[PDB]
Amino acid sequence: REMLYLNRSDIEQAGGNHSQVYVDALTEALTAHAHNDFVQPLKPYLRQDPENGHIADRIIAMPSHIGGEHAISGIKWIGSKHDNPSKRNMERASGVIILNDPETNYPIAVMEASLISSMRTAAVSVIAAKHLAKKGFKDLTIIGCGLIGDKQLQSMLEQFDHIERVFVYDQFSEACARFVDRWQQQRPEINFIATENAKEAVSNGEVVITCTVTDQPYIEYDWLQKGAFISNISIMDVHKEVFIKADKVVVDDWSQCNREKKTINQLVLEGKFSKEALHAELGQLVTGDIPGREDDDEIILLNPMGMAIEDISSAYFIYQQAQQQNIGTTLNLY
Amino acid sequence: REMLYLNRSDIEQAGGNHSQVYVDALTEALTAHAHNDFVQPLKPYLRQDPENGHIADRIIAMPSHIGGEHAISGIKWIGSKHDNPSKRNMERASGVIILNDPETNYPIAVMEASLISSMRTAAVSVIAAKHLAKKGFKDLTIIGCGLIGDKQLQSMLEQFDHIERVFVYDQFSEACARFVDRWQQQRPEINFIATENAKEAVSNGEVVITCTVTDQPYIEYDWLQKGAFISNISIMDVHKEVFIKADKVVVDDWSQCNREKKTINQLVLEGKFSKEALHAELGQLVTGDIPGREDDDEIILLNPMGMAIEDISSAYFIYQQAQQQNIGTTLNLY
Ligand SMILES: NC(=O)c1ccc[n+]([C@@H]2O[C@H](COP(=O)([O-])OP(=O)(O)OC[C@H]3O[C@@H](n4cnc5c(N)ncnc54)[C@H](O)[C@@H]3O)[C@@H](O)[C@H]2O)c1
Ligand SMILES: NC(=O)c1ccc[n+]([C@@H]2O[C@H](COP(=O)([O-])OP(=O)(O)OC[C@H]3O[C@@H](n4cnc5c(N)ncnc54)[C@H](O)[C@@H]3O)[C@@H](O)[C@H]2O)c1
Repeated sequence: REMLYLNRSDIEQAGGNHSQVYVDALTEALTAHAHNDFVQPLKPYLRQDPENGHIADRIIAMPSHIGGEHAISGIKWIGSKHDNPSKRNMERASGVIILNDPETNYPIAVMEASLISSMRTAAVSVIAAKHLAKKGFKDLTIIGCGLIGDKQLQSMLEQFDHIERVFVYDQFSEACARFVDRWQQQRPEINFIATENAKEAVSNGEVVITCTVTDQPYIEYDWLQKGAFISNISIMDVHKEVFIKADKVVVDDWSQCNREKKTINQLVLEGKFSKEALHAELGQLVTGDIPGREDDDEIILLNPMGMAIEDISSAYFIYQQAQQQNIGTTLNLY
Repeated sequence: REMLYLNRSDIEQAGGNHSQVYVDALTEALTAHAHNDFVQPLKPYLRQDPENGHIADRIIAMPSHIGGEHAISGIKWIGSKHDNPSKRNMERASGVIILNDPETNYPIAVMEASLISSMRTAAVSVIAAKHLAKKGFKDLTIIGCGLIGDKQLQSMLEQFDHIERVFVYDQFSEACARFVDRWQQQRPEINFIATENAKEAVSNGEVVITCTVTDQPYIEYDWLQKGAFISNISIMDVHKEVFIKADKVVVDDWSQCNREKKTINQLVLEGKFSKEALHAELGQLVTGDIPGREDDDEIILLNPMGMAIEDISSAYFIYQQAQQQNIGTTLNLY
């Protein structure tokens, strides 16, 4: 019995370094989600300090099974220390994805997780923007210049050739400076603007993507242009009023969002939100059960907690491409 | 950044093939358990058929962190298909353990899981028997001749040189036959008896270990000799009356046992059991907070759901031994 090991370099070589593989994988997984052909138990958070602990110091286990023609199971096991970049010069998040053959349940692949996690999260923004952003939008905003922001930006630019300007803000000015400098050279024909505050960045974006590590909301509803689509990838950035005031609120998975201690659950627990109030789950937009944007004045909020089936589908596509190209290291289980 | 990969062969070479490493690792982990120096979120079960599914068709995620001098985090991700041995000639269970450095949360080891899982489960029986079995017990019973039974038997014989006879039963006669034949040659001075039914095996054991895959209890209280210690490793074998009638009931972890849909929770939900009724958690016996066996007429039941800290502590000890011996395959994460 063997397993394929794919490090981040191997993942890049097998196509994991381009958005399209993730967009393809997620369109499939989200269709399976809409058709309920998956299983996704709740994610446990392992924290060393469940009391007295930074919200981004954790390891999350994210198991899932996707059914269908090419059923697959697996887990993403993804750790985080808020401190890693500033104190250790290391990426915040790290970890592994294990894929399992659903016939036998045996593990068949062990793969590095963080590039795939970041790219599938960027693909979530792409697919949602296809349904929820103004068609042909020109102005993109990125808040937070870490690995998630970098990939969000890369993928949007790969997937939307009409983007003209990119407003970028980070609380840490130097991170923003270097981020825009790097990108300005990567893409000379797009105009990147390092902004002075978040309000300037948010106010000027037709699509706004949050990519920070914060536990306190700063994005106000009146910052948002009519017609804006906000992909709230880092979840906590957005004031509650935005959930209430947006014309349409979309999540990836309601049961995961309407979960004890979370923003949506809190509005629900008060009498300020419900499932009736929710516009769609993302998969329902992909499959066409529910329409997306219907006019260009609508302000639309996506609040995606992240779903294990996204990681597992992404990793499975990449595993397959790697096997096709004989990329990776064959390990024996026994 | 690197991780050590240890396949089952590497684990054996690093000492993982002898009970003592597991006994040492678990004595440590169970002391940390008694002192509450750990974190162990509830295990999710991923099942393809949560409705219409065999109870042993699943993959379980088992994360934990152990504190102390050599704090460690990790996860056991362990799959099962009941069908694997009979239909595919494959071991029922399989999987991987990932170890994580708690300073950065980065993964540092990827290890095969099933030998370690089976051995740490055998160590649970050893440690409990040290506290709960009649001193110098001569007659051991094993029900179920798969990998768990094999390791339970190996470890008991390694750890208790006074065992004279071993009664063995399996529902599948041929499995029992070959099991005792193999062992009789491995240990010519011990007497192995293949029994005709479970009652004969259970009735004749001073320590009884359950190692089957069943969802229906068959072990009756009146089968048990006064003085017996039952290590109910496969959980479902034991009739409810035994929980009620045993002089002392011990679990590994109450919060895990007193969990919705489980035997103990059910007796609790009725008014037939409580935490007051429970004799000890295993760690409390190890640390001496609560006495073990106090006389030789007591009938004692251990009901251990299995704890992630056992796997993680075991894997960590083995990882360390392997590094000391330069065993295993160095992988690059990136
Ligand atoms: N929704 C999802 O499925 C999903 C998936 C993966 C990651 N995430 C989230 O993405 C976020 C970004 O992760 P990352 O790995 O890039 O982190 P990172 O540490 O690499 O970068 C975070 C960046 O945000 C900046 N920042 C922090 N607080 C800020 C604030 N209040 N305003 C402006 N800038 C701020 C930091 O200076 C840093 O440059 C994390 O919160 C992570 O949990 C969400
Ligand atoms: N408590 C714990 O922490 C823990 C840890 C690991 C495994 N387990 C449990 O150990 C059990 C044994 O696992 P395994 O990997 O050896 O399985 P396996 O399939 O290798 O073997 C099970 C054996 O039991 C026999 N059997 C099945 N039903 C029986 C019955 N009703 N009476 C008598 N014999 C019967 C089978 O013929 C087979 O030989 C599993 O139920 C597993 O969930 C418990």
